[PDB]
Amino acid sequence: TSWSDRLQNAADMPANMDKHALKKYRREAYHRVFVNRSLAMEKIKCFGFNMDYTLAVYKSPEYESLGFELTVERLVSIGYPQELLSFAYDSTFPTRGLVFDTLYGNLLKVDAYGNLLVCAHGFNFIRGPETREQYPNKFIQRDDTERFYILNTLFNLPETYLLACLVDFFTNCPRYTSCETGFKDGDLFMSYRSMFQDVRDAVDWVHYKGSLKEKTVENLEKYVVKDGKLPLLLSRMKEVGKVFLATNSDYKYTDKIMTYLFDFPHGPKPGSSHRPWQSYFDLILVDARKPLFFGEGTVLRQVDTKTGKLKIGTYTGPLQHGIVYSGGSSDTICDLLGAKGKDILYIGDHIFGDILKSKKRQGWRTFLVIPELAQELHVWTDKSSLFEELQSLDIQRRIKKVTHDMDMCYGMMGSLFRSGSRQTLFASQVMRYADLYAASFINLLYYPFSYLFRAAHVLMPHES
Amino acid sequence: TSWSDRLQNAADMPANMDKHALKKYRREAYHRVFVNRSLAMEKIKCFGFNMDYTLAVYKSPEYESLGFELTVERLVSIGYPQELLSFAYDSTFPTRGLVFDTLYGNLLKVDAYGNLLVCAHGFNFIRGPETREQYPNKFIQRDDTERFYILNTLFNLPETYLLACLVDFFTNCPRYTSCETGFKDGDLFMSYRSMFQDVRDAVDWVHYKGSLKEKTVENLEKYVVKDGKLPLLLSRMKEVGKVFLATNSDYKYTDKIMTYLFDFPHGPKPGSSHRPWQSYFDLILVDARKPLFFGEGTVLRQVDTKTGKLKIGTYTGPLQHGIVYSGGSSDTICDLLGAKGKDILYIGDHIFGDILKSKKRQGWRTFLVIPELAQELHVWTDKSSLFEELQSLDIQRRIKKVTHDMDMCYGMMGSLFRSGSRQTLFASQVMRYADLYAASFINLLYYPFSYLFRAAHVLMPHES
Ligand SMILES: Nc1ncnc2c1ncn2[C@H]1C[C@H](O)[C@@H](COP(=O)(O)OP(=O)(O)OP(=O)(O)O)O1
Ligand SMILES: Nc1ncnc2c1ncn2[C@H]1C[C@H](O)[C@@H](COP(=O)(O)OP(=O)(O)OP(=O)(O)O)O1
Ligand SMILES: Nc1nc2c(ncn2[C@H]2C[C@H](O)[C@@H](COP(=O)(O)O)O2)c(=O)[nH]1
Ligand SMILES: Nc1nc2c(ncn2[C@H]2C[C@H](O)[C@@H](COP(=O)(O)O)O2)c(=O)[nH]1
Ligand SMILES: [Mg+2]
Ligand SMILES: [Mg+2]
Repeated sequence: TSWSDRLQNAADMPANMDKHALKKYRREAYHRVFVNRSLAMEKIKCFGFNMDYTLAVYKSPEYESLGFELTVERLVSIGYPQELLSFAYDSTFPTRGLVFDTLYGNLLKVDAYGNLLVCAHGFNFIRGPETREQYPNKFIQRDDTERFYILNTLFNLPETYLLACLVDFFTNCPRYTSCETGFKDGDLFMSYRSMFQDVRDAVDWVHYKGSLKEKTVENLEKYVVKDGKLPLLLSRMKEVGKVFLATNSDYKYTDKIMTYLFDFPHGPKPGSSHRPWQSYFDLILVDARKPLFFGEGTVLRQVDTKTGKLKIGTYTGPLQHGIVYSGGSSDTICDLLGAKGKDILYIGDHIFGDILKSKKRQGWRTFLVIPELAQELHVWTDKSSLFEELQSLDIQRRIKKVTHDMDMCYGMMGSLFRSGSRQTLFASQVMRYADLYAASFINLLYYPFSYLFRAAHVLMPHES
Repeated sequence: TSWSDRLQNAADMPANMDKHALKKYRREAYHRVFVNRSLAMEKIKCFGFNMDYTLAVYKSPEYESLGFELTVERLVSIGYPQELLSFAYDSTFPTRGLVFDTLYGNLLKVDAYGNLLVCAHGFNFIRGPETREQYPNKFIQRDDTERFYILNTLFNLPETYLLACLVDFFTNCPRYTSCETGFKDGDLFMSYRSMFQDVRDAVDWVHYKGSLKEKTVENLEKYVVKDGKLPLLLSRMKEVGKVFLATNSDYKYTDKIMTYLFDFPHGPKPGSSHRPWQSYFDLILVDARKPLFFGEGTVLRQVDTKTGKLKIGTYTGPLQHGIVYSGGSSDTICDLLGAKGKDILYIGDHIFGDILKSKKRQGWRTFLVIPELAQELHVWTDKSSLFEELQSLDIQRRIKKVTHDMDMCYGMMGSLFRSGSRQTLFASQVMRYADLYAASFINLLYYPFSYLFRAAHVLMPHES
């Protein structure tokens, strides 16, 4: 049962808001908010939200699998072979945060220094001495952005698997010859770089001009987690501060999804009149273009919410009731809400585009949603004896074995957070940039108005 | 008594190499090697060294003070006012790692997120509410390299102080009007940006075309720490692996300094024949141009060691005995010594240019020398009751007060590593990029051939 089954199981539960019951619920790791740096919640004046995979968590593996099908169909329609149509999305293969190496066609799991934790070519896991042929220092240059692509988001799960499927398919299909950097089909050379670009192009097309949005919206219950407790949290937040939405999505899609997310026969709590999703927000901003949004951004536009089209021209007016913005920058939000960065708590799922960039560019407080944490915690817990076993030994053939059995419990590409005793890049970046994090933003409901999340002070080795 | 007095006090001590005496010596914090990430010393095949402030540690405050005088003299000679001649270097003012803000003329001490720990305008320490005028979020954008300059190295101590002196001088001199971004002298506007550039230009000139090198070399005992134990360490290292020198300096200067560093009436140990500094190294490389050296570098050249001039053309030959190289890249060292990055331990003092760049670009193992650690440890120790006091309270007017008295013990710009319970950027970068660090590279002498430096494994908050 997937991480989104855990999420929907907690979603079906009404909030018991008794102060005693709240403190007890957040005992459980799954309902907890984790703290990388202290944050006094009473200093927070604006709560900002992302929509996709934050407010609207798409069900797994159904959504990934829809994405994978439409990308495949798109590749087959631009000329890829019909055999692609036999692929079927497999949730047990990809882990998030993998690096595609476009030179050699390998998916890599790396730590924060670019050290190789896992290397797969197709579905062939390259170990020890064999990786040293292509990675003589067992290390990649992360600044080489033209060669290495980091697959950060849950939207990238379908392509993570599809890249391995393609490399597996071309390797084992006798119509093609394998070379170091790609495949020969007679007088045609298909490099892993141009293959990767085709997949990326196809994924982009499916979101932009394909039928992914259409398919999702015509079966929202199949694809999107809905939670009665969402309006309750938002309404509570609106009593102590301001609430905003900043999404990379367009207004028409945002309105279909948000509408559905609020579609209960009540408002914040049972018995109360239902109210439009828009009333829960002081500022709604679509077509954000994060991370560019946290730099110069783009021109501020105003949505005509009646036609779903943009009005012509740059919006020069004040924040008015019922106005929906498009584009702009993070300075728009600050100026319009009278916030400085440390007043803002921004709640997002995109480690780079939401969390890293708002923290480093603007000094916003950050809350990272990690949907898979629901499952990762259940595995971390019922395999703690294995990690604790791995911990003891470090004072060797045994270390390699335990490490592998540990990781396998998570899937073929192992845990999101570590490979044995080595932390991944993703884990590193969570700790550095996410002040808070949790399986779901909803976990904030279980903490009182002005709670002080504490992390311990950090000492250097000479200071200890 | 300065950090370089501590260093020269340990330098005057002969090595007692009895295995028992070595383990006892490295008990003491000052003779210890500190560990950020585990490193098995038996896996290290090449030890690489930087020269300036690594092998050749310049005496404090005499060297900074020579640097400050010649920079001042240079500014006065290009047209700055004669009053500059009354400045006198003051070691109690600058701390290393400060950020000059060229827009407002402030020296800032920041954490890794760009949060302001300390702000000084001239010698006026701007506190609390007053900094919020110019830094409304009490935060700087570190990616704004055109505005913010990080003063990383001990070479930058003179200009750190000189920048504050100039801002103090122009503020209080009635011939000038102070504006937000600089000084008005009638029809002349001198911005803090162009003033900063003049200082930087002057410092560059003093190293490149001025008399700093000449002055240093004609009084080496006054300016440079010499240690009988240096040839002993190098010779021990040469028995288990290869040794290299990579310096940004030119050959003529490197030869004067290195010669002096080896000038003892013995070789590695008393009684042994003295041998030239060059025999201690498998590869000598000058005019390195770090950090560009850790990317594409420059053309590999060969020094004519007889004339101290470069031979004309690119060196295409093998590593031969007695050859001295100039320029090249870090790949030169690897190819010529048959190393991969994790085989190399590079020992440097430049957090960015030596340590951060070799780690992230090449995956070298790193050892950061921090000369001031000698003093910082003595203050950390005999003021541990103050920090421990500061630690307790965190469950407020008191916190501000303790923090200030704590920092004052270090100097006006406080500790290199923290301001109260907040770590600086420099501390952050040491922990992230320096696998090992110590007050001096010599501390390695106190650890056996194949020692395993251990750091504890890191857990995420959900993993604990
Ligand atoms: N998770 C990510 N997804 C996409 N791009 C990223 C991610 N993290 C960093 N980048 C960008 C930032 C840099 O422009 C580029 C080069 O990597 P690098 O210089 O190693 O980044 P970095 O500065 O964040 O490293 P570090 O984690 O040590 O601070 O990749
Ligand atoms: N100590 C330093 N001295 C000089 N330049 C530096 C130093 N540290 C980082 N830089 C450079 C690297 C970047 O090009 C530039 C912009 O800063 P920023 O993007 O915040 O760097 P960073 O990626 O190292 O941040 P972080 O420490 O969070 O990883 O400054
Ligand atoms: N074009 C394109 N759109 C993407 C890609 N990945 C996700 N999206 C779209 C899906 C959503 O409409 C939007 C999500 O952004 P946000 O999480 O800010 O609400 O981004 C991609 O790889 N290419
Ligand atoms: N031009 C110039 N040279 C500098 C500056 N700071 C230090 N140097 C020179 C002094 C030494 O000759 C050389 C030191 O580099 P290394 O520590 O790699 O051996 O750099 C500077 O700011 N400008
Ligand atoms: Mg999102
Ligand atoms: Mg140096």
